[PDB]
Amino acid sequence: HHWGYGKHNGPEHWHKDFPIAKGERQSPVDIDTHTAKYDPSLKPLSVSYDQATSLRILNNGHAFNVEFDDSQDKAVLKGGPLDGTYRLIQFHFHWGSLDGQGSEHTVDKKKYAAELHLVHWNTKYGDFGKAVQQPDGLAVLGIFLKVGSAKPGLQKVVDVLDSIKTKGKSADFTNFDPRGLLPESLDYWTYPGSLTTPPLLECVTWIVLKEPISVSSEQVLKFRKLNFNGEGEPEELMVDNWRPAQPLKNRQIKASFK
Ligand SMILES: NS(=O)(=O)c1ccc(NC(=O)Nc2cccc([N+](=O)[O-])c2)cc1
Ligand SMILES: [Zn+2]
Repeated sequence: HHWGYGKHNGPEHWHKDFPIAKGERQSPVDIDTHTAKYDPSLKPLSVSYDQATSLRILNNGHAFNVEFDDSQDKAVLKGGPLDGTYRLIQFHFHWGSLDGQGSEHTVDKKKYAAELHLVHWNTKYGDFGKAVQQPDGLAVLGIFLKVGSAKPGLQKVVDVLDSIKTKGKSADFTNFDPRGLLPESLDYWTYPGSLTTPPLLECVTWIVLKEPISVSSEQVLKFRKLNFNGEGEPEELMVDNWRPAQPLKNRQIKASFK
């Protein structure tokens, strides 16, 4: 509630409340494409979202989350580097004030305009709160966004943002199909990392897709009209809610493709 993305509470301050900010497996990272190792034993990713049940969209003061019913195996991620079944609980984005920045992961130091995170937790741990305490508790599928053509599957999200302008606002958001947010290819890089916001827990297997999706200038402009603040507090536009790349330290990024 103290932390954020401003000059006085931004990523460079987080370590004072959350010392794991300087830990051994922090995210995001830069993905050096020439140094990533193809790993022929990585299985294809299995994204099974056909029974997904979205419930609600919420402005939480740092981003907006579209939440799903995760009380049964309705939308799950399996395969790739993962063992077992991971259930979709929410997705959200990080984005910039300018098209030239906004993603958390970078690719050969390149920043994308935004980055989508589809967050899943390992069902062997029973619930999300237990999963985040485990080194293999979460799998987050990260997808880069660049500005170009509109993404039709994103539009329903863009159109509800006026109803959740400020922190703490939520709206019903049922029957949304997250398959409309995926690129054509599921080729990916993978490495062990962390949540990219406090509490920065080191519980995530990151799976970052090689192929970005394109969204229109009008779509990302609507992201930038959201507010970090609550209604009746001074207006601060919700932009640049991304953490910069952290040191790779003792990790190797693996690639599913060559
Ligand atoms: N930026 S990220 O590393 O992908 C990230 C992913 C997940 C979280 N945390 C949550 O999803 N927390 C949470 C906790 C309770 C309930 C729900 N939810 O219903 O969406 C979500 C923080 C950062
Ligand atoms: Zn995120």
